[PDB]
Amino acid sequence: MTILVVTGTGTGVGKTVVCAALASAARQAGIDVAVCKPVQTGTARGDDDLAEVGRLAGVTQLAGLARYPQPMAPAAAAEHAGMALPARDQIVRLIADLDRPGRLTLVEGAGGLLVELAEPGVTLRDVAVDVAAAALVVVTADLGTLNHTKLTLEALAAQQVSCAGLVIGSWPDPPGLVAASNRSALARIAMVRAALPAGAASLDAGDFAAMSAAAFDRNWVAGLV
Amino acid sequence: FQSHMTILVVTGTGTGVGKTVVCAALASAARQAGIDVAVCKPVQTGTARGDDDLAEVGRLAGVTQLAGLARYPQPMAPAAAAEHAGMALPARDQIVRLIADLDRPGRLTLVEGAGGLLVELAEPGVTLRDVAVDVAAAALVVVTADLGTLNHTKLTLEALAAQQVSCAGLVIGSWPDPPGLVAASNRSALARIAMVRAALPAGAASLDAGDFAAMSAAAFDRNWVAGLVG
Repeated sequence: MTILVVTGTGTGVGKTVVCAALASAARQAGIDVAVCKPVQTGTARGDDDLAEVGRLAGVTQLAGLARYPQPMAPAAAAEHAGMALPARDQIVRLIADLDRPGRLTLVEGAGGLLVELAEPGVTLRDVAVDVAAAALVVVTADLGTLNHTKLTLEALAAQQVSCAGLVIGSWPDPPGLVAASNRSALARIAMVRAALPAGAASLDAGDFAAMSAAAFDRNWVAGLV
Repeated sequence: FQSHMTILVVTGTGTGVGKTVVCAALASAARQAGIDVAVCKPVQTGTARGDDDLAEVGRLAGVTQLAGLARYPQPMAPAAAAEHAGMALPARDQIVRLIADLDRPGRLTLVEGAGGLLVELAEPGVTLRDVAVDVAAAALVVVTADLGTLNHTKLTLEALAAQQVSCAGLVIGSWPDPPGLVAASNRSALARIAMVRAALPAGAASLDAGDFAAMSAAAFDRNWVAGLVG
């Protein structure tokens, strides 16, 4: 199976744009791509990560199971809604069914590696275990990232889910002393697959695809599948 | 009677969750309960930008027993700040010695970290978690009520448990008035994974010596504070 979960060390690290960027680089390397966002939150304020991926990367196989108005973690959103999260089997089977030869399937999380994604108490980490996915970790270059990154890497190793690398979701211009130091330090604890230029989220599709093709190592991307 | 001190390491789930004001608030509450409090800060970065958590704690809580060790000018991770200055990180032993020298019967010693549990504090790869194991400390974790808090807190709690460092509980470092939906929901969720010791009023850091003292006494359960040292 060729499945990556995509998970972020915090809110607003640029998780969705990383999914779009990897999706774009993979499509340009001639690889078929599906993206799954089992649970979407914050729809009241207009959130729809699957649409963002479609627009930015041209991905057409875009799968989801539930959408909640509240900008809360899934469990909290569902609780406020009075409506349970999806079942564990729903998520795992959805993903397993997307999986095809020559196809890269990306699973975008909601709320972090360790929060409940499905009933009862099932996390993105658990889903990763069930479908033998490695995890691509989206990080900032800001103060605090080394701690969050190490914490996440420990949590992944705790259940023997492979780390497929880090992506810095937003690389500042100009970087600065902290970002520059963090990027070297991040590279000492794991492979940095890409650092997406700040503001990439605003690009048109064509500019986005050019950025994405440049951001990732093409041998790495092709090797995934 | 406890013939040695109680040690708590005070760690945050991320940057700027209010660890220092929490140390001061606990210190102030414990002092008002008749407990002698020391506060220790093994590694202080950002000194060239005026950062001094020990000085801040003394200001806020009137704590006199303030123990420092390494100070680095640049406001970055210890390892980077030390390298920038052509300085070394301290050794594990130096940190453990700084703490152990504070031992008095029935003292409460608060060991304030530098920027998250797994931040490297000593070479090679020695963290606040390691120090906590060395001195048999429990860990008090400082959290936000903001979106992202549940993952951060769970990551921190898991890492504590991995090396058998007990969680002394959670402190919400800044609690808004009034709480929005998200903050209120997050507080309920946080209380389900661990004991929430306090939620300090937003703006606590700017309170008077007198007002901060009153805030601190009201913020913690007096039974919990009183039980910390036997």
